[PDB]
Amino acid sequence: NLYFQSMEETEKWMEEAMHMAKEALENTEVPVGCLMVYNNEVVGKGRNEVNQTKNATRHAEMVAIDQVLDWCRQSGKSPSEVFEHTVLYVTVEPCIMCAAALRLMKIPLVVYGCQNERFGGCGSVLNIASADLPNTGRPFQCIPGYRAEEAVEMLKTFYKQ
Amino acid sequence: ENLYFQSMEETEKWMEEAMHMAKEALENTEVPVGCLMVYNNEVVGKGRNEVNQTKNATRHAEMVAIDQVLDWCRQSGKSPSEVFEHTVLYVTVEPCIMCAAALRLMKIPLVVYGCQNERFGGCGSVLNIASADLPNTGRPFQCIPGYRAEEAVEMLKTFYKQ
Ligand SMILES: [Zn+2]
Ligand SMILES: [Zn+2]
Repeated sequence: NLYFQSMEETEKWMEEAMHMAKEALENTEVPVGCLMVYNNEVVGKGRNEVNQTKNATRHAEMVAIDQVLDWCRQSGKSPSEVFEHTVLYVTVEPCIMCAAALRLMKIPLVVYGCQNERFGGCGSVLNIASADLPNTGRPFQCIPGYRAEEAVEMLKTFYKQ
Repeated sequence: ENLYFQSMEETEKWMEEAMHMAKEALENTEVPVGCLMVYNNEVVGKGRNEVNQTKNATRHAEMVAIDQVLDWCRQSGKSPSEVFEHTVLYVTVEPCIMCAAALRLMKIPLVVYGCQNERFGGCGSVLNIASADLPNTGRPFQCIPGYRAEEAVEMLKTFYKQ
């Protein structure tokens, strides 16, 4: 019997992701913060660590997935069991790489802020999220736009440097 | 600063090794994809699919290899951008949309691959991320498909009967 996050709890999670975006901005990373909630527990967090780590794959979303995998390791739960019922709260539309990754992990729902004009994979440049692809992952659902103005303002100021 | 370029025979050599790795993947109940990454005439990363062993849907052969190259960098003192930007990837199956997006972001300049990826190919089959006009996200890269495609598709086909 799993627990479903209400609207106010969502706004609350997206608030915490924004604070993480602010932290990333200040560490000279792309301002992207994200959270993964399962059964009313925060099961993965992540900021962009591309500059720190010097590894271009390490977007907020990827850092999160590892934390959740670590979570499963320690709870004894299986990843399929967990990811299939997990909600992602991210500051920016997941890019094509992350969107293709989230399909493969089968996260059903993603709540994001602003559009990813450069490389966004939920409609901006491609819609991998809804792609009719039979034998690869599952499609997922998006609720875009939550505090987009702020998110995009961070993104913009970051792209000057 | 004088970097070494792998020849045709040397490419054929690395693809044979990627083929053996794909065999090992098959026999471990993994999607049969093996790959190598070569920098300045050195094997700087290897990888097979580990999705089942690891139970993480993103650990495609290419992602295993990238982690290994990053590990090689740590120990060689060389920077990731200086290495990946001159690394050739040798793979059994066309990189998927996820991996192709990654390879753009890592800025690997050349992928040599085997058979097509009909379900999730990102070099032309389903989408062509490799050659996409995307100004401020990674670099586009080049592909040499088809090296021993027949055997590569034969392995994949045999694998999809489970
Ligand atoms: Zn991303
Ligand atoms: Zn792949």
